Amino acid sequence: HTLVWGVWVNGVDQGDGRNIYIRSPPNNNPVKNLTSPDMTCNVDNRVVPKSVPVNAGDTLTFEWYHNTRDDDIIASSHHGPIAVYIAPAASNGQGNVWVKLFEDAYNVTNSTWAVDRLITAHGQHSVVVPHVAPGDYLFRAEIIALHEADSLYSQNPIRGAQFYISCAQITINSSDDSTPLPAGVPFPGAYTDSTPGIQFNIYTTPATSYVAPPPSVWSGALGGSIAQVGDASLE
Ligand SMILES: OC[C@H]1O[C@@H](O[C@H]2[C@H](O)[C@@H](O)[C@H](O[C@H]3[C@H](O)[C@@H](O)[C@H](O[C@H]4[C@H](O)[C@@H](O)[C@H](O)O[C@@H]4CO)O[C@@H]3CO)O[C@@H]2CO)[C@H](O)[C@@H](O)[C@@H]1O
Ligand SMILES: *[C@@H]1O[C@H](CO)[C@@H](O)[C@H](O)[C@H]1NC(C)=O
Ligand SMILES: [Cl-]
Ligand SMILES: [Cu+2]
Repeated sequence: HTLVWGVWVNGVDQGDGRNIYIRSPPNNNPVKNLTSPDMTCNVDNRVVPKSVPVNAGDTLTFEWYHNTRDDDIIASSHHGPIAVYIAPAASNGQGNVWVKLFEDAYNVTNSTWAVDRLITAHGQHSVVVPHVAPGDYLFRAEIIALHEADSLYSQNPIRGAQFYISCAQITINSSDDSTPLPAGVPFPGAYTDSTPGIQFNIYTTPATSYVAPPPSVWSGALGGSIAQVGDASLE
C-alpha cells in the first residue's frame, strides 16, 4: 500500500503534486484486475491542473509514501519490481501508447528487490528525461508487489499480483528530439494471466529466477536509479 507525494527535478522538490500534477487515487489500495481501465493511471484517471516543467537529460525523481510523506513508504512484505513507462498526454493512457523507460526487479549483489531499495531510498526513484518531442506526457510509475502473486486475481480475487500505479503530468520543454517516442503497449492489455512476472512464488522460488513482465526498456531510455536525491524532512 503506497502512493506518490510528488517529484524532484535535478534534486529540487517540486512540492506536493497530489491531485495537482499527480492523477492521484483516493487511497493506496492496490490495482489487481489486469483487464480494468484502472491499470492505466489507477482508479481516478483524469487531467489534473498542472504539469511539471522538465528538459531532456533532467533527473525526474518520483517520491512514494504510505500514510504521511517520508514515513515507511510501503510494507516490507510487498517485495517486487519497479517500472516507469511514458505516454503522450494526447493518448490519455488509451491505445498502444506506453513506452518503458526503466525496469528494476532483483539486484543479486545486495540481494534486494527494487521495492526493498525504494524503502531505503525514502520512496525516491528516478529516470533521466529522454530526447522525445517537446510537449505534454504521462510518466506512469508502477510497483508490482508479489506477496500474493503465487495466485492469479482472475482465479482467486482475494490474491493475485498487486499494481501500485501513479501517473505524473510532465511537460518536456527543451529537447533536440534525437529519440522520437515509438508506439508502445496498452494498459490495460500488456499484462495477462500468462505474461511472465505476473504469477510467481517468491516464497518457494529464488528471486534470481524472477523475470519482470515485458515489454523491454526502449533503446531511447537514458536509464534511472532507486536512491534518495533530496531530504523531504528539511521543508
Ligand atoms: O508477509 C507474508 C504474507 O503476506 C500476506 O499478505 C499480508 C501482507 O504481508 C501485509 O503487509 C498486508 O498488510 C496490508 C493490510 O492488509 C491492509 O489492510 C492495510 O491497509 C491500510 C493501509 O496500510 C493504510 O495505509 C490505510 O490508511 O488504510 C488501509 C485500510 O485497511 O495495508 C497493509 C500494508 O501496508 O496484509 C496482507 C494480508 O493479506 C500474504 O497473504 C501471505 O501470502 C504472505 O505469506
Ligand atoms: C475486471 O475488470 C473488467 C473490465 O472493467 C470488469 O468487467 C470485470 O468485472 C472485472 N473482473 C473482476 C474479476 O471483477
Ligand atoms: Cl497488501
Ligand atoms: Cu499493500
